[PDB]
Amino acid sequence: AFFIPLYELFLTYGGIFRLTFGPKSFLIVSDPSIAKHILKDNAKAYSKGILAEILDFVMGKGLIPADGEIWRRRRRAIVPALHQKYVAAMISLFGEASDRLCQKLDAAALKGEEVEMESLFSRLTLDIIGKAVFNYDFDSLTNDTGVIEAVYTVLREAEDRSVSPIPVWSPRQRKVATSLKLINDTLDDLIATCKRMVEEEELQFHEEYMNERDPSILHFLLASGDVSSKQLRDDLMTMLIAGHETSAAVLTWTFYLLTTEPSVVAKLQEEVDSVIGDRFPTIQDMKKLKYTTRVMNESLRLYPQPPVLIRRSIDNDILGEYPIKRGEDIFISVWNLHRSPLHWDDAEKFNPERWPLDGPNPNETNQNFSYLPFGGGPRKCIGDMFASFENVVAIAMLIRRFNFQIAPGAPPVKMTTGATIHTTEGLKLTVTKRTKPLDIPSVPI
Ligand code: HEM
Ligand SMILES: CC1=C(/C=C/C(C)=C/C=C/C(C)=C/C=O)C(C)(C)CCC1
Repeated sequence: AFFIPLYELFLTYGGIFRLTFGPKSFLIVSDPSIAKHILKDNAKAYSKGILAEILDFVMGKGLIPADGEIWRRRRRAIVPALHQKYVAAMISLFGEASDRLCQKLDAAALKGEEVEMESLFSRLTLDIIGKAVFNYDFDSLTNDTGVIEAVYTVLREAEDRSVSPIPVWSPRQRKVATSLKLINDTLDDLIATCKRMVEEEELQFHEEYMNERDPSILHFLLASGDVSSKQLRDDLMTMLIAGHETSAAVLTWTFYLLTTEPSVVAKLQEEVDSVIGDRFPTIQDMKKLKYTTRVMNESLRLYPQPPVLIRRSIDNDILGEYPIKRGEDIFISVWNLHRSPLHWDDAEKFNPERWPLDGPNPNETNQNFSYLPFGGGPRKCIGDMFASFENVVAIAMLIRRFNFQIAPGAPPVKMTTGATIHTTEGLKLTVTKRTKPLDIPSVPI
């Protein structure tokens, strides 16, 4: 909840102030022009600062905590893997995995059982990202394994390291090392298997390269003639963490928000029934699911993942009107930017159509850095199309099949400090079926 007090301090003291706690301090930036200066116009004057001390233990030299030449080299190598053909193929994976979740919800609906949606969404996004990135099937939606428990142990340690530098106003360290070893060994097995597959395949590599039997990013990188084993594992681990935690929270907060506005749910149900019905969405459906897209856009506005971006000055600069030297630890409050009453009409209202339904999708450019769901400038998210489609698919397929409501007596929904916005106790919902089992599958065109 660290960003919550920063909001009211922003209202009183403005778009840049120094939050001091004893002999240390952070600069808190909530001004879109200043954010644009740091993230895009003058990014060369900034490092990821504290972000690296948080994530280094698991991401190593991966893209998110990296800076300098190793960042530039790996960025140029990895971005080509997320080409249009790859993203189009991942939409099939999104639908298959979302359908496996629907089967779980359908079983609960038939028994009248309530469901805790945050944990289910975490399993869904873990299953998707493991397959998309390095061709592994966690199947966390169905089972628990030592590999799955290792990932969540590592995730929890990353959460602990995120809260550690933040002011408030062994045996675990051995379990972490064991979990890291199991995941690294697991990745090593996949890398070895994939190299064998690359050596035996007959496919000329091109800019749209994709082996249809193994379309993972790991396979693209290996067939491209890419670096060391440590570096490749770090690259994969970074994308695993990034693509799991973010969308798990986006889906959680999207369905929380849906319970707050029945008229939005009605309009969403109308679109999904009309556009996809019971179908697995395709790439063509991504442009037609316009209201679903806006619901996702508005969820990311109200609950950004992460709610803050972290930088450190490595040179002199000017922020707003204020000169700074190198060494300033800076938190850009995406939360404040997204909820600023100066730049948003009825900023606290869940209103998917605050951007025209038939107009351009909102991004950091056309919102002039008052909206930054995927960051901006050279360090902008590389999975932004991937994740946007992933969440549209999950939302649409679930809303097609079920009605969701806050469960009676459910624990309150409150936020926590972390890399992403988790709830305190989950999102406990009742789930009822919208369609009949004996109805013929409906395929609209
Ligand atoms: C809703 C889902 C997601 C959200 C909200 C999100 C958000 C972000 C943000 C805000 C940044 C910029 C961080 C900074 O500037 O310090 C970022 C970077 C990054 N994200 Fe995403 N992300 C999502 C999903 C994904 C996925 C699915 C992948 C990979 C398949 C991914 C991989 C990355 C990588 C590698 C970077 C580092 C880029 C660089 O520094 O060159 N993310 N993400
Ligand atoms: C950059 C990045 C990530 C890490 C964020 C972290 C580590 C945030 C720390 C936030 C703090 C300290 C908030 C305090 O209120 C993710 C979510 C892994 C993936 C998407 C982009």
